[PDB]
Amino acid sequence: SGFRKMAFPSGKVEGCMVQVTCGTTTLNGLWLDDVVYCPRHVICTSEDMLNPNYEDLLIRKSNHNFLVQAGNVQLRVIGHSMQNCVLKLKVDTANPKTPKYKFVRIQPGQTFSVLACYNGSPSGVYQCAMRPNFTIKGSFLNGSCGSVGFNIDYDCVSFCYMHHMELPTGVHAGTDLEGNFYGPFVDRQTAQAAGTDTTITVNVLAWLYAAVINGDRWFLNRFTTTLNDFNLVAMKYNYEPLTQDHVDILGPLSAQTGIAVLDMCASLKELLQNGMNGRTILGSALLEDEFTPFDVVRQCSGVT
Amino acid sequence: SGFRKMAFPSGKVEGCMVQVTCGTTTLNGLWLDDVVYCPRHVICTSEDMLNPNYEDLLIRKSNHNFLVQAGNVQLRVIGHSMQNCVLKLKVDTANPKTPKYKFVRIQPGQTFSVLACYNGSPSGVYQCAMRPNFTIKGSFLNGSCGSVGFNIDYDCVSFCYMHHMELPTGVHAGTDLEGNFYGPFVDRQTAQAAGTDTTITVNVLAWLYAAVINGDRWFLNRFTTTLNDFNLVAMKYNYEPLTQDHVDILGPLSAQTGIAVLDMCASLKELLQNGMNGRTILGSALLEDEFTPFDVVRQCSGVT
Repeated sequence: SGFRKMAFPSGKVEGCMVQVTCGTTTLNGLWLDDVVYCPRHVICTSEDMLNPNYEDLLIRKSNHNFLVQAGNVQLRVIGHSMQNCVLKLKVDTANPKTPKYKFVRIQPGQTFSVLACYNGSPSGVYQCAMRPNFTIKGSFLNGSCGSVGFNIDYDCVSFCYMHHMELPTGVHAGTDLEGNFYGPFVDRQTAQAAGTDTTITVNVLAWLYAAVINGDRWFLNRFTTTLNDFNLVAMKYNYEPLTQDHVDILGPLSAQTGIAVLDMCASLKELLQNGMNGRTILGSALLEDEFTPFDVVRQCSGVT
Repeated sequence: SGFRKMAFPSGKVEGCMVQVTCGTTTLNGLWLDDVVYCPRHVICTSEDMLNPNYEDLLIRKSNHNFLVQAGNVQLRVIGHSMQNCVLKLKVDTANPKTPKYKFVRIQPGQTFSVLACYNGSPSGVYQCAMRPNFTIKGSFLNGSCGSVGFNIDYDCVSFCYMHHMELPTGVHAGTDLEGNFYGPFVDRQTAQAAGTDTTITVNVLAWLYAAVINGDRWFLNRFTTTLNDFNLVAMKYNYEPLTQDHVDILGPLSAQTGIAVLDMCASLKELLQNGMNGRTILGSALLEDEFTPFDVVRQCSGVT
């Protein structure tokens, strides 16, 4: 029993973190096989970030300008290239701690763990979600760029995020491991505003199923709804429209608890319309949306 | 910017997790040097847990009855002993992945990370706190016993908790690594009820300082209070009495933000008396108490 915001064990990713310095800028790199991946803005000064021409700035850099250090040991850079917004630094040594891995580009609504690092050293791990506006709400200070987001399936790490910037509103933006930003964000210090931070409806429903499994059931009611009626309420409250695909994804949780998906939607509709009246669900006073249906099944069954 | 519930990187602890089986019971063990630590209730059946005589049950066990497996490799047990509620299984091989470590017994109010495991395999990591009633609010299913709680200071892991049981109310109880339970709990399936789950006042204040540092300041007001006046309100709301020691511990956060501790107490007093009026602080709709002042400084400064 119990339900917590859980991150994946970070060991496999800790073994991949290195420090990358170019000139006066130091950030984190990810060392997989004989390649180190890092944000291309490691080649920028704070001044360059205002309007950087990355191809032009990169012409002034040679392999020996990229200082890569794994713990106390220096890595030899034998090649460098820019792929979208990431630099790939080829080193002469394969990381002996390279886990089985994949690079995946996640969809909004999906969760992942972040290993926040500074100077190539891990500081902490936390679980977050790709928001529908393509930002993440992380905890990143100066020096955290290059920290990565990932999911694990038994022994394979799927890297999905690399941290690049903080918007003036305190939210975070980054790329996948191919260097493509999530959403419309760019690696330039400009007016970049985030869109509506809508609530991930399917994740809130999954978390309500987790609450029922773990004993919190006060919000269950005598009502039902339809997908279209629920979506009229979802629109009003800036929740993502629920689709038949979301209903199908919630099938296993519905089967386990015996609560039909649309009945849980009616519970959620009442919670949106009436609030929680000073009560809590799984220790929260708001509707939590950063647990996917897969996260709920995984945590409730103890997948290793 | 940003403030998240962050756990320590779990790699150093992942390298210590093993599976321990005795008869039909399988749980987790912690392998440090040539000793494996695990809950003594690994020697019990579900029936034995009702009224176990551990010394008597242990007489029927020999070294070869304790099956210890680290990944796919079996460990040879050359001795066993019971220390309070933990068993220490001496093995013939020192764990090559033994980090620098200490065993510490934490005080209520202190936080730690838990690496939840099943069959000696890590499933997830999350941050929690020793509650004032000596329970923890974790996420533990059957098979999670022997999962540990820890803190890290640079390269030294301080182990503080080992999971042993779940009370009928869904909260968790366990021991330090010397086998002494936190609080009055016992390793017997009996009516064990938890006391009042009071709120850790000093941690709520530290989290309000984190909120100010990270931009959330709507709750700051024109008022001040005294330790005695604040404590009249703390008593009414089941909050721990604030002491001069707590005020002194908050000194660095007070110096950083320029907000006197007693002024923050007056903000907290207003929040307790009037609620949050549908507003949030650091993405929470309730007053968070599982970040210590040290956690706030650590996260806000990026300690690795």
